[PDB]
Formats: sequence, structure tokens, C-alpha cells
Amino acid sequence: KQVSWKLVTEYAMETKCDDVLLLLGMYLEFQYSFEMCLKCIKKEQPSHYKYHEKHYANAAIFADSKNQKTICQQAVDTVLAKKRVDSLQLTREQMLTNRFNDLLDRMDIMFGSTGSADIEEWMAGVAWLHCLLPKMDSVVYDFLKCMVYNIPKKRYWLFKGPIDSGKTTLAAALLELCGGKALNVNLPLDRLNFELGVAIDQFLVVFEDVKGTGGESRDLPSGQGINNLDNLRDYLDGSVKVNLEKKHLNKRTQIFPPGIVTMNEYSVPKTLQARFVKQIDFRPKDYLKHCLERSEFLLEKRIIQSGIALLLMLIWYRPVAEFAQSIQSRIVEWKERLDKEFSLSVYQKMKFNVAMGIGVLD
Amino acid sequence: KQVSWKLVTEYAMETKCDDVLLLLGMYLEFQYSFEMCLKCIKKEQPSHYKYHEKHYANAAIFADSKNQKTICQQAVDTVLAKKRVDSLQLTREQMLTNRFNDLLDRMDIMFGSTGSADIEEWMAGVAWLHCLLPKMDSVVYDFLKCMVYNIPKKRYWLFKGPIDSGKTTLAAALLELCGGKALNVNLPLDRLNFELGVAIDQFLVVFEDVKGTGGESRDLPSGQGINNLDNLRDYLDGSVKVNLEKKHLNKRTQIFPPGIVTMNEYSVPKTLQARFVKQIDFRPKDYLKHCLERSEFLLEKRIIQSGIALLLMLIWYRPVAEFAQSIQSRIVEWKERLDKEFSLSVYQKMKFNVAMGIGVLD
Amino acid sequence: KQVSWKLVTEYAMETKCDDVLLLLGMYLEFQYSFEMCLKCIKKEQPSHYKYHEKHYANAAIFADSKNQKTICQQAVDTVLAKKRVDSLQLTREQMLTNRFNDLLDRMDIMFGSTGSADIEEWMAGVAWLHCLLPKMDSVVYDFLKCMVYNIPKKRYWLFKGPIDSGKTTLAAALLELCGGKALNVNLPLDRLNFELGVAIDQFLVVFEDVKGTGGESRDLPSGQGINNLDNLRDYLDGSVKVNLEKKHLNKRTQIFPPGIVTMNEYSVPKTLQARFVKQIDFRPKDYLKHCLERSEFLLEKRIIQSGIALLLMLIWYRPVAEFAQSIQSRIVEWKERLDKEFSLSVYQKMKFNVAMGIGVLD
Amino acid sequence: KQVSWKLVTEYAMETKCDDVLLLLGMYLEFQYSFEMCLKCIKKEQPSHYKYHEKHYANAAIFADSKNQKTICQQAVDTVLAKKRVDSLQLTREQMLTNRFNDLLDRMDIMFGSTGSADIEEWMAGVAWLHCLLPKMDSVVYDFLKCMVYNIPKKRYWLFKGPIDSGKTTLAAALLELCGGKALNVNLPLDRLNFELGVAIDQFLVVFEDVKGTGGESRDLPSGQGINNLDNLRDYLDGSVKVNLEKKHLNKRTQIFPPGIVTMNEYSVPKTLQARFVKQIDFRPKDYLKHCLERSEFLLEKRIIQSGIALLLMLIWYRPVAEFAQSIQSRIVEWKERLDKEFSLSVYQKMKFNVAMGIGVLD
Amino acid sequence: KQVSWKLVTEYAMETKCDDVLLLLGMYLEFQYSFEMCLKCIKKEQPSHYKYHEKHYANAAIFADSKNQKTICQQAVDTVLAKKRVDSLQLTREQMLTNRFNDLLDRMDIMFGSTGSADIEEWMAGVAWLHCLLPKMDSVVYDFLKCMVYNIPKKRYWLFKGPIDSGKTTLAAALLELCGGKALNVNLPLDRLNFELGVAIDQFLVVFEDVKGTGGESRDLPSGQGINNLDNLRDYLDGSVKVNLEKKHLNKRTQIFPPGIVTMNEYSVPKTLQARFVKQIDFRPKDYLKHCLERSEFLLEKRIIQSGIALLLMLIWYRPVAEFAQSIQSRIVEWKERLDKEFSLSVYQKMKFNVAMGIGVLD
DNA sequence: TTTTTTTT
Ligand SMILES: Nc1ncnc2c1ncn2[C@@H]1O[C@H](COP(=O)(O)OP(=O)(O)OP(=O)(O)O)[C@@H](O)[C@H]1O
Ligand SMILES: Nc1ncnc2c1ncn2[C@@H]1O[C@H](COP(=O)(O)OP(=O)(O)OP(=O)(O)O)[C@@H](O)[C@H]1O
Ligand SMILES: Nc1ncnc2c1ncn2[C@@H]1O[C@H](COP(=O)(O)OP(=O)(O)OP(=O)(O)O)[C@@H](O)[C@H]1O
Ligand SMILES: Nc1ncnc2c1ncn2[C@@H]1O[C@H](COP(=O)(O)OP(=O)(O)OP(=O)(O)O)[C@@H](O)[C@H]1O
Ligand SMILES: Nc1ncnc2c1ncn2[C@@H]1O[C@H](COP(=O)(O)OP(=O)(O)OP(=O)(O)O)[C@@H](O)[C@H]1O
Repeated sequence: KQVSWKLVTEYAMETKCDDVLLLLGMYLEFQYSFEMCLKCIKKEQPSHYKYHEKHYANAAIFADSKNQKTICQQAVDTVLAKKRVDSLQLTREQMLTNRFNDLLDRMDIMFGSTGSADIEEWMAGVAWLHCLLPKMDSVVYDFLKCMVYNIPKKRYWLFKGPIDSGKTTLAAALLELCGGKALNVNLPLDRLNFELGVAIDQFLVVFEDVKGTGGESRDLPSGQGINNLDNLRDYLDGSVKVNLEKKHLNKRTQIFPPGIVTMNEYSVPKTLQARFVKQIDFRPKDYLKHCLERSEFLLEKRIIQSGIALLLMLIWYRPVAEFAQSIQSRIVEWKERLDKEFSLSVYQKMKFNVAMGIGVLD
Repeated sequence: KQVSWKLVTEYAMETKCDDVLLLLGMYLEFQYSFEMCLKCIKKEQPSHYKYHEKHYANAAIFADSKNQKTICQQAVDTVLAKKRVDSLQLTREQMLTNRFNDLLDRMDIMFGSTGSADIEEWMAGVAWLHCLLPKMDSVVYDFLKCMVYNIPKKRYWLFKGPIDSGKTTLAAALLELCGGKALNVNLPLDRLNFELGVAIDQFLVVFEDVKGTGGESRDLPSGQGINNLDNLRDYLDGSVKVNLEKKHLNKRTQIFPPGIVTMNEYSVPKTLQARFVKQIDFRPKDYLKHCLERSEFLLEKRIIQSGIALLLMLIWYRPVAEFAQSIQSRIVEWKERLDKEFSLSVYQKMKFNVAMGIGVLD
Repeated sequence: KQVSWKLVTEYAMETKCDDVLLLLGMYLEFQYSFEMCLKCIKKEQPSHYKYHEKHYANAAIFADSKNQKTICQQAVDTVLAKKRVDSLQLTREQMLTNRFNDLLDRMDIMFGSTGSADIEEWMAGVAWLHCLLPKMDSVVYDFLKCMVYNIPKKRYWLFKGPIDSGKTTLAAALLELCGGKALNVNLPLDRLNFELGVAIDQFLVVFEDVKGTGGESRDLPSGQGINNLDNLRDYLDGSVKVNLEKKHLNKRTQIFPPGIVTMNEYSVPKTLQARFVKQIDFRPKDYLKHCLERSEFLLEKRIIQSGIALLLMLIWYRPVAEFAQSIQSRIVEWKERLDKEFSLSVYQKMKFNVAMGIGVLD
Repeated sequence: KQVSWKLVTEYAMETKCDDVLLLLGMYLEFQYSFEMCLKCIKKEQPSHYKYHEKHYANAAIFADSKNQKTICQQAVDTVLAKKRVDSLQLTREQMLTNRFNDLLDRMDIMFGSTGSADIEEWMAGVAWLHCLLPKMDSVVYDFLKCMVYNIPKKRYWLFKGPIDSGKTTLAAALLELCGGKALNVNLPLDRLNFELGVAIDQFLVVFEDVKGTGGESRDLPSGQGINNLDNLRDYLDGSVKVNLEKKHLNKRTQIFPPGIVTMNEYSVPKTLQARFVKQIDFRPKDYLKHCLERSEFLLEKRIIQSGIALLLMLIWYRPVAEFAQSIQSRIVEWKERLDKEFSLSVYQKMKFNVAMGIGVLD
Repeated sequence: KQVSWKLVTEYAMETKCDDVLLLLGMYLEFQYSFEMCLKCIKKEQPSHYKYHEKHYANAAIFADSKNQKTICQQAVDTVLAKKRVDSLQLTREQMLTNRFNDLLDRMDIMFGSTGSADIEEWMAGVAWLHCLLPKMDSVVYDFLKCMVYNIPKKRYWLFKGPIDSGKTTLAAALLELCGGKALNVNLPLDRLNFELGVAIDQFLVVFEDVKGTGGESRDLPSGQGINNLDNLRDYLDGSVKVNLEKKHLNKRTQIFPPGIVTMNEYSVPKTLQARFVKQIDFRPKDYLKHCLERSEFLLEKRIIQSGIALLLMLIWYRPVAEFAQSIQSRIVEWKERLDKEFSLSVYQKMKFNVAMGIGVLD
């Protein structure tokens, strides 16, 4: 009998795998009898144990094929093709709705019975982040809607304040939530053309730590990047399409994606100040620092970095109506979980602890 | 049975598709039983719902093929082959006529039953455009004739004015109208080689915001652009063929397309000035700004960037006689539709509101 | 009859071989009659004499094959696929356990019947290393655990001391034990970006011989290393992912590995100082250089640079329960072997010889 | 009836051919009958006439094949695979053993029954070489052992001497004997890195007359060598692995091979002095040049840069016991020829003619 | 029935054709019936008419095959393979002897019944060129032998003089006579580094206007000749071999070919001067110009550029015994046919017309 | 494999 290339393509679709070697390696594991597969028995990896029993029969025949890499390439192409279609057709709401479904699937596993994570420790993260800025949950919801509508000029946000004020911590969580890339515009003017190539097909971008100049009078080290951004007007305004370049590839034309800019207290030209919708000032606070000392599991597990943390904040704080209609059904079930898991006094007491600078838990 | 490679080629032809991945993805959509196809039922994409029912049977057999990417490669080459045949055998007038027929097809959707656009909003955009320069519609018509005739050493128009005077706005609409590419000349002398490669087989090009030198007397930056263009004379002149380059690919040879140059008020070599046919000055105007502040749905929907808007302006203003004979029938039909939906007084009222800096739609 | 590709795939897996030529060459050796095979009789290479008999028949048929290289390419892909899967799914603690099993296999060879090394000479190396810093074994155990947990901010160790004070030596041994790469960051600021591409998918890095500035007052030749690091805080803190560049390749995004920093006695910014978990001071000591000078077989055999010496040290000093569960069996066997091969007085004397600076062995 | 691919593969192993074109060209010769093959009859080339009569029938069918280069590519892969195996499994002593057998095999034909050379000619070369520097054979034997043992630090000798000292001429013959390369450290230190990858996999290496980087102080043109090697220590001392690079290619790590520094008499830093076991400084000598001027034969056959002469120098002087154990028989089997045919007085006569600068032969 | 690939391969060997497009073009001509072939009847090209009848049958079937370029590729490889076998194995004299046979076979045709040129005009060319410098035939005989023996240092000669010195005229004729290749030395070296790959497998190479600062006294620009060659002294010496570039094929290790350098009478370093074991100075004379002016077929038919003219000159002047041995029957055959047709007095009077600047004919 | 990117 013969290999079903179809069953491989279904697995590649369902795992969303798009490295040929990873696809190859995964599929080969299934050739042993799932009935005794230790990975199955220990429930170690969903992409294995959910699928081993189904694909076992075909994996055995695949193991005898002489065409193995060809089968994988065709499968992987199917996954890549689906992404091209989606990018050229989905609405930005649907894109975001997909991204949330992916995160919610991880949370189902992660706070599942097999899952490692402690929902309490992750809720401690939410209390800390909600403390980082006034009206934090509203600020997130505003940012998200701004990215979805992607209204020209009204597109870009500025994070400003001294080193160790958490701005990159928040940027990373947002970037994890939406998907996107960091970029570094401090380069000399030539290499920028490949930097910007990273933006190709992304949903967000984040500009790291753009060094101004003259602020070294206040110990802020001088750099080029502010002048470069001052010269990247159309990329920021997003009004017309632009051409983007990768190594060994011909240029590609699209609307440059929206995003975030982060900096120390350099002085900003009014030309550039005009382009940001919103400036958010970050400032350091001792009680957060003292709390972190006592609450170190937050850092150890990277909780405060994680888009998973922000999604819990949204689920906790914001009305069911605000979420895209299809996932509202899942959202209700998560609100129901959290309501069972915490009384509001539990949550409030945590926030109080953080404000005291005491360890979050008591 | 076997896959019909012919039917796939037909689908590629009729969608004018020329990405192998997009084609593959699209064709695989059809493999599911047509009758339940939610994309069909919700009438989401004509590129799908027109074709699914027809292609379904062959799509199922295609889904089993071990050879899928080779089948798609042949179809994509057929679409590319037709483009090259046409590029070597059409008149410049015919090319523009075909391009216009395409925009007119897109307009059927925008204002059709699916009707996602509002024709009143898009007609508001035309009012703002007809304010941007004296005799705007006459200027557009003169440029179109210039591009069709393609008279050697009389092929290029110069736009200059302050920043925020409107240059790239108007270039963007002309470029969508005719089809073409933007190019950046502010580069080191090596990178120009691959950069100018982009012009291959295009109808227009636009050289974007060419930087001069000594412009700091006007608080401009300075850069390569002007001294660099002063070398590239024969590309402007278009009297003789030239040899054009792509990455990993051999030099093509053709006449370099006609086009537009944009800049701020750098001072220009009189030699380069003599190579331009026509210079158009742009100036900021307060009432356009105040009108825009009160009319921002123009920006939000990119109306004033869009080639559809320039086509609508021509249909409103120009005699049917000026249109190429084949499309005069469609032009007459669109004129009747516009005359039905708008009085002159309504259009006059809009234009008067713009002159007063009011929101257009009172 | 026909070639079994499966048998070649097994050999490639069992030998963990990932060069197509290395694989091809060795498999061809099996075609000659194993029953006489001088390599087998002289028990020279395990990867041969363990396998020759088993694979013999298939190797003979493979010797006739008309497509040999395609077989070997498929086999090598299978080995590479296993690495990709493991890279993405193992815990760091399992990676180290695997890294240990590999070395224990090679030790079973070195000190086995083939006897190509003397365990007593290697134990001399252990004693000399143990005297290089107080509580050396506890120091090494702490270092390994630190790399295994990879707790953010708590990630980097600093080695200071005069030249020829062993800091390179110990780093080399640790790197041989764990796997990883060195890096040089005394470069100018631009080319650092390609340098840091080295770290992609490594377990450790060593920033080797960072030049400071102004140390040249103590004849420490000055350079940009220190100031480059003081920019790189985000990579060191390890709290969020970063983008790494390779030549002719796209960026790739990951957590930046933990590592070690070595320098002569330059000054440090307090900012940089705060990023280190622990500082270790190296001082040159006369009895060590004199003992080396009278025990030079150590150097000649490159013993003291070798991770095998570190593994022997851990086994000698540290409890079985402290090792990962699976390998505790091999640990027990090796303890028993070493205990039988060395009474304490032997080791005590060897240490005391080092203490006297005389040749270790007298 | 069909081409045996195996017979072609044997011939490739037999010849050790590793160029697909050479293999193809030669094997096609065998299609004519060996019975009148004039190359066979005139005994022109062994790699033909030794094999034609065996391979004849297969070569006829080979000449009718349609796949000819495909057969030959597989055969070249076999020989390259063989090298890859040996290059990784053996140690330096067996490598040298095989290396000597190769040159001994050649001498066993050059002075063989063809008479196509007379060893007498080479003995004049041997005399000139033994006059070149004292105790010459022992200096070679010491260097050979030194480069075999590759003991750390003790890895480099410095040649020194002005133009026409012969230091290049010597290094050439040693590289002929060993295999290895020379390297231009006087390259500018940023580009220099892309040459260092030449050292990959090399048994032995040489540094080309390392220029004082302020060397023109001695009226010797300056170059980066001494600046670089003042710094780049353990590439020479070979204690630990270091990393090396090529243009458009990856880095690779190795122990940097042992070798020879050469210099014209530039200023040398103490760092760079410490690298050397030996710092042999030597002169152009007048009778030597006058000898060659009267002993032109030695240059006419390039003898004084051929390692074949060094092998003969060792064969004459060195005891049989000093050589690799099995080939000691071949050492006897040469000493029989030399010590028969040339008296030590005849040998001393040649050395004396050299010492007098007289034409070596009378 | 089917194409004989063997018969095609014979034609490629017969023609010594080694371009796959040329070969394909050639063979397809034969598909028409040779019996009426105009080219045959016209006796237009020997490469055709000698072969059309023989190959017609096979060409007819070749014309229908669906893989014609595969046949031609294998055939072309057979020709390239033959060259590689000869390249390594032949004596330099034997190579030169083959080259002469080829030229003599053309002279059979040129002065044959085809009679497409007259040895009258060519002998006028001989007479003209025998004026270019004293005893020209004898000077060439030295250059040939210097090249055949290829003795180290004794491998390069320098032509010197003004412009219009004929030095390129002489270089051209020698390169044709040998079948060498050409190179320009005067580049900034890292361009030339890859270009030098051309030198692979060549009997001879030549360098045009080896120049430098030694002519900027006369304000003639410093081409990097004198810059490069004092470094590249080894390549002129030819004492030792080196590795050389190609696209696609592996780098090839060879000695450099011996060759020629030329200059427009710049200075030379004495270090470099030593490599020009001859140097010869050339200066214009007006009567030679007037002769050309009155003998213009000398230039129009390129006679005075052509190696054929040198071969004619050597046949006239040199003794039969001075040639390579086996061709001397052909040497005698042409020496007869020459003096059979020319009295010395006519040849001498031709030379006297040249010396007078009279048109050679009478 | 080159090429474009590296490399400069
Ligand atoms: N608001 C805050 N007040 C005090 N400490 C803070 C605050 N935010 C962050 N921290 C501390 O600073 C550390 C680093 O935070 P983060 O990386 O986000 O700072 P940053 O100022 O945005 O950095 P950078 O500008 O270098 O990207 C945190 O791990 C935490 O210990
Ligand atoms: N003539 C104008 N008067 C007032 N506002 C204008 C005018 N033209 C453009 N604007 C405003 O400025 C924005 C920028 O327009 P655009 O980017 O085309 O102008 P530009 O700065 O002159 O062009 P470019 O970037 O090509 O040099 C417009 O979107 C509109 O909001
Ligand atoms: N503690 C020590 N006391 C004396 N000699 C030492 C000591 N440690 C190392 N050595 C000697 O120094 C040599 C070099 O060691 P190593 O490279 O590890 O030193 P280092 O301090 O890291 O030097 P550098 O920074 O100059 O590379 C060793 O091979 C040994 O000969
Ligand atoms: N000891 C010697 N006595 C006399 N002549 C010598 C001696 N050694 C070399 N020569 C002459 O010098 C020529 C160049 O030799 P070689 O390249 O080996 O010298 P080198 O000292 O390495 O020079 P450089 O520093 O210029 O590279 C030889 O071909 C030979 O003619
Ligand atoms: N001996 C000569 N007397 C007079 N004119 C000569 C002589 N030799 C050559 N010429 C003239 O010089 C012209 C060019 O010759 P050639 O190219 O060989 O010169 P060249 O010195 O090598 O030149 P360049 O340095 O420019 O390449 C010839 O066509 C001829 O007209």
C-alpha cells in the first residue's frame, strides 16, 4: 500500500508547522506503536499525543518511503499558501480574532490539569501591570482598537521615560499579544534599507530605544535614530504604499504597519511630535521595585513579559461585548473560570500588597 | 481520472493571478463541497465565489495530486507569458484602455449591490482634488496624453513645493490610475543598479522626493539625489534603449518609462530643468487644511490617494469624445449614473464648502 | 533483492552522523567481509566494530547501488530532523543530561580495554584544577545549575585577573563541558551585529577578553569591549527575546543564551557590574606554574583544558542524588570504578604534590 | 548487458582520482583494444597501462552509455568520502606514515626501471640542501617530530633572514613534504579574517615574512603582520580552540594548526617572541648561490624546493629505527640503493663542491 | 530507431568543438539531404562539408529527439575531458607539436584549391614582419624554447618601447601561435584576484602595458602593474604552484603559465627586472608605416597580427632539424612548396620594398 | 553555484 500525502498535509495544517525539518521529525516519531508511546503516556507535547494514534498507520508506511522530503515539502507549501491567502484577504479584526484564539488554546493547556502554570501567580502579574500605569486596562484596549482601525496619521504611539521604567516590558507584552517585530533605527543611514525589510507582512512593529542627540548633556548617549525617523515620514503616516527589501530578494510594496516608539528623555523635534497620536510617560516607582524583590517568581517565569498576562487583564477587566463576536463564547467561559478562582477581595488584597511594596501574596 | 491542468490554467488566467502560492491557496479552497461553502454563501470574495462551483470537481482531484506545485508553476507562467506578449504588441493607448477597463470593473463592486463604498463620499473627494490646482482635470488630461505619446526628450513632469503641499498625494493617485512604480534616487551609486531594475516593463515611474544639496539655506537636508539624477540623463530622455537589472537575473533591455519627479525647493541645475517638460508648483493652503480637519473620512478611507478618484474626476469633467473609442460605452453609462445621483448644484455646493474650509458635507 | 534505506537510517541515527560524506564513506567499509576485518579485529573505532557484522549484507547490496548519494542524503536529513525536534522540545536539564551521556560514552572508550588513556594521568588533572580556586567543585556545580535554570538577570558570571591566571583555561573547559561559543566584542559598534549572530541556538556564550578603556595606564591595551557591553543590557538580562543577524540570512528571534565574561583588571561601570550574579578573582600562583612545569604531560595531552576533567571532578566530589536521575546508574558505576582505581591517599598525595609545586606524580 | 558501476568505482579508488573530468577522460581511453593500445605498448603512463586490459570490456559498454557523467560523479564521491573518513579518524602519525609511502612510491618509479630520472641528480640536490644549514637532517627530524606532537605552546619555530636567505625555499619543500599552507598576516586586520579560513583542515601552516607594522623604520616595508601576531596569541600556542572565517561563508572552530613564522629582520615584540620554540636566523651564502649558478640542474628541475629531496636527505642520514614502524623495511630498501651506489666520499665530494661553490658534479 | 549518441560524440571530437550551442547548431545543419546541400556544393566550410554525408542519417533522427541538449552536453564533456587528460600528462613539446599540426592543417586549406588567400600576400606579410626587429625568426626561436623548457625565473620577457611599437602586434601573433590567453595586470588587486582563474590549463599568458608610477613622470597614469608584480614575483618565477579560481568548477592548483609582459616604456624595479630574462625595445619607423599604407591587405586581412605569419616565417628561416621531430616531414613539405614558388630574390625585393616603405607588391 | 550580500 502507499503513503497518503493528504494525511501529512492535514497534520501540517493542524499543527500549523512550516519548517520542513520540524514537520519531518515530528511525523517520524509516530512510526512507533502509540499504544506504548511514552510521550503519549506522559502527555508531554500536544502536537504529539493528540495526533499519534490517528497518524500511526500512515507514519509506518511513510517510514519506508524513498520520497520523504518531497512529501514534506508539498505539505509545508500548503501551510505557506494558506498564510498568503489569509494575509491578502482577512480583515484586521479577523486577524486579531485568530491571534486570540491561538493564545486561548495555549491557556487551555497551560492552566489545564496537565499544565504547569499557577493561575494565581499569573493573576499576581496582572495586579502588578495594572499598577504600572493609571487606567492600564483602558490604555491597552485603546491601543488595540487603534491598531485594528489603522487610521492614517493616527497610527503611532510614543513611550518615554528613564531607563528601568518598564517601557520595554510593556512593549514586549503588547508585541507578544499582537505579533510583530522589533526594529533598530539607530543604524547608519545605509543599512536601514534592510532593517525595514523586517516589517514585511507584519501586524505591528516596535522601534527600540531611539537615541537622540544633545541629551548626552543629561548623560543620554548620542545617536542618529531620531534624525532617521524624522526622515521616515511616509512610513509612519501610513498614507501611501512603500517598497521593502530583503536580502537576495526583489522589493515588495505595501502599507507600512503601525507600531510603537520607545526612548529616554531626548528632546523631540516638533515635526516628529506631530506624528504620534499618544505620548505615554513612564516613571520609576520604588514600591514596584520593593515588591519585585519579594515577588521574584514573576521575573523567574517571565510572567510580566507575557501577552498571556495582558489577555488575562482584558478578560478580567473588560465587558464581554468588546471582544469579537465569535470568541465571546470562549471569553465568557474564561470569565467564569476566573470568577470561580478569585473573589474580588483576593484580587484587591493583592493590589494593596503591591502598593505597599510588600510581596504580592499573603 | 486525472487532474486537468487546462482548467487550472483557465482559473489563473481569469483571476490574472501570478503568485504561485496565492494561486495554489486559492485553488485548494475549492476542494470542499461547493454547496456548503460559507465563503460562497456570504459572497465574501468574487475571486472565490464566482469560480468555486465550476472548479470544484477538478479541485477535488487536484487535492490528491502528488504534483501540485508543478501544475501551478505551469499556470503562472501562462499568465506571465501573456503579459510579455501584450507588453510587446499593444499600443500605449490600448494598454491604458485595458487598465481603465480594470478600474471600471472595480468600481462596479465598490458602488454595486455589495456597494461597500459611498459614491457621495468618493464624489466629495473629487471636489477636494479639483481645488488642489488650477484647471485640475485639464492638467490630468494633458499628463495622460503626454504619457501615451511618450515623446522622447519630452516625457517628464516636475512637482515641487513646501512639505505638506500635496506632492506625493497627487503622484500616488496618478500612479494607481496608470500603474507603475515609485523609486528612490537618494542612494549610494552602487545600489542604483538594482533600484533602477524595478522599472522593468512599467508604464510610469515616480522618483520620490529627490534630495539636492545646499538646501540648508531653506532648512532642507541635503543628499545624493540631484547630483545623481544629473548623471542619468539618457534614462530621462528615453531616446535609446537601456539595460536593466534584477537580483540573480540577466539584464533586460528596453526604453526607460516616462514619469514624474518630486522635490522640495532645492535649486536645480538648469540642465536638468531643461530636461523637464513641465513644472507644477504646489503650495500649502489653509482652507484645505481646515476643510480636511472637518472631513477626515477622506483621509480615513484614503479617498484622496486613490486612482478611482481621478478616474471619477475625468468622467465628470471630460467629453466622451476624449476617451478611447472602445470604453466610450461604459463611460456614457457611468456619466448617466453620476448625473442621476448628483446635480450640478450639489457638486457646486460641495466645492463651495471646501473653499470656505468647512466640512464638505454640510 | 534491494537496499534497505531503513537500515542506513538506523546506522545514521545510532552513530548520530550528519555529514553525507562521512556517512557514505563509513558505510562503504562494511562491504568487505567483517569476518576478516582488520579494523574489527584491532577494535579501533567503535562506530565500525560495533556495527560491521550487523550491517554487512545490506552494505554489500548498497555497493551495487546506482543512486547511493540520494540514500545518504535522506539518512542525513533524518538525523538533522531529530536535532530540530530536540532543540524545540527538550528542557535545558534534559539537554545537559544528553550532553553528559555523550561524554560518559567516550570515557568508557578512553579508559576501557582499548586503554588509549591513563585514568591516573587524568586524575592528576583533576587535582590541579581543584587547586586553581577554592571550593572548585562547588563553584562548578553552582555554575551548571545556574545555566540550567537560566533565571533572568541572574545569568552571567565575571572572571577577572592578570594574564596567565587561568581564566581562559577554565572558560574553555566549561565550554567544552556544556557546548557553546566564544565571542569577541572589542569590535566597532556596527559589526557587533554580525558577531552576535554566532549565538543562534547555542547553550552558552563566552565574551572573551573584553578590553576596557583607560586600563592602559596599567598597560591594559584599551578598546571598545566594555562600552559595547554597557549598551547590550537587554541581551544580558535575558528577560525578553532579541534579534540575531547572520550573513546572507534573515534575522532570527530568541532569548540570548547565558555565559561568562573574562577580562584583565580594567575598571567597570556600576551599570555593567550590577548585571553579574557573581565575580570570581583569578590570581597567578607560583606553585601552579612550577607544578605544570614539572608535570607537562598535562599540557601535552591537553588535559586541564578538557571538560572530561570537569566531569571526573564532579564524580569524585559530589553526591549521586545531585546528578539527574537517569544517569545516576552510570555515575554509580564510575564512582565504583574510580574508588577501586584510587584510594584516597593516592589523591591526597597528588594534591599535596601540587601544593608543593613538584610534579604531581611523585 | 550493462556498465558495471562498481568497476569504475574501483578504478577511481585505485587511481585515487578525485576529478570527474579526469576520471571520464581516462576511462574512455580503455574502449579500444589494449592488445594494440599504443599507450600500453610504449608503457607511457602507469595509471593507464596497469588497468586498460582489466577494464577493457566494461569501458566499451561505458562508451555506449548515456549517463556517463552520472556514473563518474558517484565514483568521485566515493574517493572524497574516503578522504573525509580518514581525515577525521586517524591521528597525525598514521597520516604522516601514509604521506611518506606516497613519496616513497614515487621515488620507486622515478629512479625505477624507466630510468626517467637518476637519483644522482637528486644527490647533488641533497648535498646542496645539507650544506644549506648545519646538521640539516636533524633540524628536519626535530621539526618533523615537533609538528607531529603538536604539543601546546611548543608549536612554532621562527625562520629569520634577509631576502634570498632561502627561508621561503625551505618552507616550500616542507609544505610539499607535509601538506599545508602559507598565510599573509600582513593583510589589513579586518580583511585578514576572511583569509584565515584557508587554515581550515590544514595539517601545517606558515606565516609569510611577518612585517613590522612600523617595520619601514628598518627600511623594510611596513605591514600588519607583527602588529597582528603581537596580539593573536593562542592561535600559535594551540592550547584551546579558536574560530576562523571565509568570504561569503561561515565561521569554523579548530585548534589552529602548528607552523612556521618566517621573517625578514623586522622588530619583534616580546609577546610574539614567546611564541617560538626556535628562532633560527640564517643568511644568503656566496658559495651556495655560486654553486647553483654552476649547479643549475638543481633549479632546472626545481629540486631544492621539492620535499622529495628532503625525504632523500632523511633516508641517507636517519637510522631505519627512526621511521614509522612498518615502512622501516622500505627505509632499508632505499638505504641499500643509496649506500651501494654513492660512497660517502662521493657524497662528501658533492657537499664539498657546494661548500666551494663549484659545480656539484665532476 | 534511435539517435547514436556515439556518432555525435565523434563529431565533437572530430571538430574539437567545445561549446554546446555551437555543436547543436552545427549538427542540425546535416538534417537536410547532403546530396543537394548548397554548403557542400559551395564547399563553404570544411567543418560542414567533410561530414554532412556521413552524419546525414544520424542527424535526421537527432532532429526529432526531445532531449537534444542533453546529447550535446555529454558530447561537449567528452571534448573537455580529452583536454584535461592531455593537460596533465603531455610533455610541453608534444603540446606545441599538436598546436602546429592544427595551424598547418589550416594552411593546407587557405592556400589550397579553396585558395581563399594567397601565400603571395602572406609572404609579403612575412617580409614586413621580418623587418620589425633584427633576425626576427631567430628571436622567436629563443622565445619558443624558453616557453617549452619553462625553466624557473626564465619564464617571462618584457617588450618595451613607445606606442605604435608593434609590441601588441608581436604579442598577438605569439599568443595565436601558442594558443595562450590574455590578462590585464593594472587593476587594484582584489578584482584581479578572481580574474586570474582564467590562467587555468594554458600553455601561455600575456600581460598588456605593465605600467605604474614609472610613467607618471611622463604623466602616463599608474596602472597597478608595477604595484602588483613586485609582490607577485613568484608567479613570474614559476618555482612553485598555487591554487586558482573558477566559477562552478573547483579551484585548481597549478604553477602559473610562463608568459610575456609589455610596456609603453615606463620605469621598472630591478627586483622585477630580474624576472624579464629577456627585455627587448621596439621603436617605429616611417617606412614601415608607408609600407602598410601601400600594402593595406596586410592590415585588412590581419596578416601582420597573425601567428600563421610567424609559422610561415619559421618555416622559411629555420633549419628542418630545429623543429620538433615528428612533424619535420610536413616542415619539409612546406619548405619545398615555398621555394618551389618564391625565388629568394622576389622575397628579398619584397623586404626591400618594405625597408623603402614601398608597397610590397610589384 | 553564484549571487547578492558581504564586504568595505
Ligand atoms: N515603573 C518601574 N519602576 C521601577 N522599576 C521598574 C519599573 N518598570 C520596570 N522596573 C524594573 O526595571 C527592570 C527592567 O524593565 P524594562 O526592561 O521594561 O525597563 P526600560 O526602562 O523600559 O528599559 P530599556 O529602556 O532599557 O528598554 C524590570 O525588570 C524591573 O526590575
Ligand atoms: N496644499 C495643501 N495645503 C494644506 N495641507 C495640505 C496640502 N497638501 C497636502 N496637505 C496635507 O498634508 C498632508 C501631506 O501631503 P503630501 O504628503 O502629499 O505632501 P508633501 O509633504 O508636499 O509631499 P512629499 O512627501 O511627496 O514631499 C496631506 O495628507 C494633507 O493632510
Ligand atoms: N593560577 C595560575 N598560576 C600560574 N600560572 C597559571 C595560572 N593559570 C594559568 N597559568 C598559566 O597561564 C597559561 C595560560 O592560561 P590562561 O589562558 O587560562 O590564562 P588567562 O589569565 O585567561 O590569560 P589571558 O587573559 O592572557 O588569555 C596556562 O597555560 C598556565 O601555563
Ligand atoms: N642561503 C642562500 N644562499 C644563497 N642564495 C640563496 C640562499 N637561499 C636562497 N637563495 C637564493 O634566493 C632565492 C630566493 O629564495 P627564498 O625565496 O627562499 O628566500 P627568502 O630568504 O625566503 O626571501 P624573501 O624574504 O625575499 O621572501 C633562491 O631562489 C636562491 O636563488
Ligand atoms: N616598427 C614599426 N614601425 C612603425 N609603425 C609601427 C611599427 N610597429 C607597429 N607600428 C604601428 O603601430 C600600430 C599599432 O601596433 P601595436 O598595437 O602592436 O602597438 P603597441 O605599441 O603595442 O601599442 P599600444 O601600447 O597602444 O597597445 C600598428 O598597426 C602599426 O601601424
